[PDB]
Amino acid sequence: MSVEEVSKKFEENVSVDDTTATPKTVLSDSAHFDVKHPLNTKWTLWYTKPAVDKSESWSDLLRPVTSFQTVEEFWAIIQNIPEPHELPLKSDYHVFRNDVRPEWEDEANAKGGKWSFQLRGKGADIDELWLRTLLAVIGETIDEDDSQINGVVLSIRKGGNKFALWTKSEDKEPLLRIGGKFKQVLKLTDDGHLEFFPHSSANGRHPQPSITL
Ligand SMILES: C[n+]1cn([C@@H]2O[C@H](COP(=O)(O)OP(=O)(O)O)[C@@H](O)[C@H]2O)c2nc(N)[nH]c(=O)c21
Repeated sequence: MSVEEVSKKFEENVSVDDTTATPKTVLSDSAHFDVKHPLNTKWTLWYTKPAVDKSESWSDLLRPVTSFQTVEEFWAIIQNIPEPHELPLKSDYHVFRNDVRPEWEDEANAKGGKWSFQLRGKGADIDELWLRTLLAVIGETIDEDDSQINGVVLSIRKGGNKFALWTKSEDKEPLLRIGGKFKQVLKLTDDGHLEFFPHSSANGRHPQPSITL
């Protein structure tokens, strides 16, 4: 049947009196201190190889997979080093979960924006350094980025690599600042080429995005 005592314990007023609940905790556990593979966030791994969506479906190509809180897995997609000008270009990798993670169609819905960077000059080893910065930004206890952002993405094209950074809402202010740096990490210079667009682009780009080098 349904039976419940009648005592109730309402006596935990500690708004500004420090957490006196020292000996009384719900879970005194905090491993953390990893940085050896497992970071501290959840991020799925959806990468797109083909592009037959023309007749198939952008969702029929994109392969959603590896969803962990470490770096070994993400490093795996890089282990193939197909991004640094090693694959059939037109590539598109995506990993995230912090605040959103539905897809470029809603990852912007996350309430952040989509920073892209179209590279032309070939370096043969640029997608490895820019990735270590994206895959690490997810968490890697880096702070100052794995919390204000929501997810990242990567995509190559005919002689035109293109990466994507999906913020969670940090505001374009800190983006025009980050994008600027992330724009150089690509090791470019021909014209600081790059693209700045808020979710408003993946859902009705009525207003203006940000810029496009
Ligand atoms: C990431 N993403 C890409 N596409 C489509 O895939 C096409 C890619 O064409 P593109 O802009 O030349 O990039 P790519 O060929 O290197 O991928 C675009 O026209 C997009 O509309 C997508 N379409 C949907 N619905 N959702 C997504 O998340 C998504």
